[PDB]
Amino acid sequence: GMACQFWSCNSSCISRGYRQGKCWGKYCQCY
Repeated sequence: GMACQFWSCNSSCISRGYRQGKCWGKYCQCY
């Protein structure tokens, strides 16, 4: 599955300016 929603975390982080957004058991950290 996924711990944080792809269609939210990618579309958030790339709008803010990052290459990707991923889950870590804590929060959608952009990088």
